[PDB]
Amino acid sequence: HSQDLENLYFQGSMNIFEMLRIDEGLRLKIYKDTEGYYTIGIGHLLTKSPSLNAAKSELDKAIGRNTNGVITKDEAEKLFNQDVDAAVRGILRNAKLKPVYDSLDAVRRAALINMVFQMGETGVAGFTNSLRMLQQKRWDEAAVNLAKSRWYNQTPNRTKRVITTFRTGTWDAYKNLRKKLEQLYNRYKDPQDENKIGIDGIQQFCDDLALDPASISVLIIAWKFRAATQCEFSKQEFMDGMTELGCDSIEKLKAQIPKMEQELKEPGRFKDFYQFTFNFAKNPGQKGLDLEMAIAYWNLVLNGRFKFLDLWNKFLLEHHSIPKDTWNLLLDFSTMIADDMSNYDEEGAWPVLIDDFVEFARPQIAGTKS
Ligand SMILES: Cc1ccc([C@H]2c3c(C)nn(-c4ccccc4)c3NC(=O)[C@H]2NC(=O)c2cccc(C)c2)cc1
Repeated sequence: HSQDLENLYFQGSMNIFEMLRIDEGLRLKIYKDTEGYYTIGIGHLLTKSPSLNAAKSELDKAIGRNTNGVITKDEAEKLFNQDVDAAVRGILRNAKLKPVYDSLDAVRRAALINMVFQMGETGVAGFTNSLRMLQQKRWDEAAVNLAKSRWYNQTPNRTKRVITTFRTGTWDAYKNLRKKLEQLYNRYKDPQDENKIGIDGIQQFCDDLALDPASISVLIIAWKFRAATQCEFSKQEFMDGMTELGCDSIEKLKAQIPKMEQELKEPGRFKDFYQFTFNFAKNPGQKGLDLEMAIAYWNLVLNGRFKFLDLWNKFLLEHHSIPKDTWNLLLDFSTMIADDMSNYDEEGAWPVLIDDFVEFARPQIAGTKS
């Protein structure tokens, strides 16, 4: 098959795909990008359709099998390589980019393609003076000039690596990044399971970030790392998260935490975080969340947000598992409910648990009015 990666085995193992895996990151399951559009792989837009089945249909045509929204890294590379071919075709019919592209060695061409993936042809073509420097092989001067750009300010760590690639014509920046992340991961990894960071590594991670392990900030990090389950941090999660956060160091991750916290001031992002917490907290082997665990995470994530949290605890501690829908709807309840619960709609198909809670809160609500 034309797309078989075996056709690239004559190349180096470092390539544009591995470069963008580092710089942009790789998603092997369909997800919604920034504009809400179904995407997979390295930034491969599947469709602007709101229909996930439409996205899966586009993915199956592109991959050539029934994927059900999940692909392998190799399949993602094949998708990416098609996108690279298209980007190269575009470069080559761009009067402003073709001269420099033709002039560049293969590694520096990858750096230019990286730029085109990030900012598009018109964006890259705006770098007239730096592109001339590159075309003249004035590498250090190009590097200096590119670093003065807004590009650098937007994505300093990626941009630094791309610039280094222009400067050196080598993959050093990517080798160095990979090694940095490997060596940081190795600081935290479970001595008995190379594939995860365990409790002790998470403790060390928190210590290195000067975070109380029981703080919401730690759960916020897990959320940004799309961690699957509490008390584990898989190698994939760690690497993917550091990539997506643009961090290759603990200092950089530390500087990112307030930005993740700031993201939560958006109710839509807080809802995402809130819903994330359910699957994260739940035992993988279980379909629902143990009430005791639910209470613990509710108190972490809803304290200060859910005005009846204290009554909710009292209610639940008198109760003798929580399904995802009930977890989710508690936030909806929290958002709509009047300070005295007078606007509860019993016919709103709330969980029975919430119906019962509204009934339970009656003595307290009556006492307060008294
Ligand atoms: C040292 C350490 C701190 C926190 C935890 C969990 C945990 C546990 C076991 N109770 N727990 C909690 C529950 C309610 C209130 C307060 C804390 C939490 N709060 C979460 O962030 C938990 N976070 C993770 O596992 C986890 C996974 C992947 C990446 C990252 C960065 C974290 C375990 C170990």
